[PDB]
Formats: sequence, structure tokens, C-alpha cells
Amino acid sequence: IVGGYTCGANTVPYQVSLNSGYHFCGGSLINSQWVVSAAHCYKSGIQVRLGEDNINVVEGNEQFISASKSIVHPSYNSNTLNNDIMLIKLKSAASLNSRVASISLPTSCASAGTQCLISGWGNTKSSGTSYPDVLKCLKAPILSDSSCKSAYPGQITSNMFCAGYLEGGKDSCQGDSGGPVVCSGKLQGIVSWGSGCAQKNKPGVYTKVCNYVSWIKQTIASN
Ligand SMILES: [Ca+2]
Repeated sequence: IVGGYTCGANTVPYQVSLNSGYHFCGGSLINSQWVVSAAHCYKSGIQVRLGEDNINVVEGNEQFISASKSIVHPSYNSNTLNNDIMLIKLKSAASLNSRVASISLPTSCASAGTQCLISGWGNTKSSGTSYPDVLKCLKAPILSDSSCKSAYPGQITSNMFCAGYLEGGKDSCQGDSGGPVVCSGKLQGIVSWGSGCAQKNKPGVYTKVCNYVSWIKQTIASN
């Protein structure tokens, strides 16, 4: 997260870290056994880390649970990043408490202009590299479909939205990938892609979760 703030320990209790020996992506807990992340975050041997603030210190509220199964969207296209969404099932149910909680799925898609909360342990610099140990947060508005398509001509599908600040300075970034965009208490986006981070006229692009709620529910009902 570039141009964000320290969230505060466990105030984003649905935020997970995916770990394969190191943090490599975010995710969102949607019930005690299931995490939503980005398909471009797929790898084998994922451990889900719940209840994290400082990802490099055991602070006492963590739950580490290995993935039992990953399910990349059937229509995920790694070339265009269309359908950039994946489900991860946990080997055991998380213990839900004040610091480890699920985030609601949307029933209807989010309004343009809605201020949303994006979070993660990704890079905090535009130009250069610095990865934080504690969870960072950013409040960012959903941009219009027209400004999104103008920013990335030919590349925006109906399964994507832009959020952020056209002037630059505030954005998600590498390492935030797969993490949540929460609007009005619902998981509306997944951190997916963008040209650089926090650059003028190059906002963040997010998976539009509301297009996926039928597939999420049918998948969780069968696995
Ligand atoms: Ca920790």
C-alpha cells in the first residue's frame, strides 16, 4: 500500500497473509473454512495466516492453517487477468473471534464513488521498494468505468473496476495482490493489477467480486 496508514492490530480481522515460506499475497476470510484471493496468487504449498499484524513477529493472536485445496476460477485468463479470483479451502476451520472474522460477500455491486478500504503488506513506495511488517490500509474511491477504460484502453473487462487517485500518490501495490477491497461492509474487490503503483493516470485495477458470488456459493457448497 502506497500512501496509506497503519491499520492498527487486528482491526481488519478478515485480512489474511498467504505464506509459502514468506508472505507473497493477501486474501480475505469469507467463512471459517474458506479464503478468497487472486488467481494470479496461485501457488502450491500455501499456509494461510490469520490474525496477523506484524507478519515477522508472533504477537499471540495468529492462526496458521495449511490450505487443503486451491480452486482457480474456471475461466481465469493469466494473460489478460480476466476472472482473477481463486478460492482456498483450509485444512481445519478457523476459530472465529474478535481478531479473526469473516467478511460478507456482496449482494449487489458497489457504487462508483464509494470510499472503500484496501489493505495489505505490499510495497509502500512508488519508485523504490520497502515492504512493511505491519498491516497497512488505504481508503480509496471506486472510479467510473469510463475513466477506468480510458486509463487502460482495450484491457478493462466487465469483471474489473478501477479504484484510487488519478493524480498519483495512493495505491495498492505488489505484495497486496489477492487482498480485500471492502465497501459498505462487503468484499467488493480483490487486488489484481495496475501499471506500476501510485502513478499518475494509472489507477489500481480490482477483480469485481459481485460478478462471482454464484460461483463462490456453488463452489463452497460442493467442496
Ligand atoms: Ca505475527
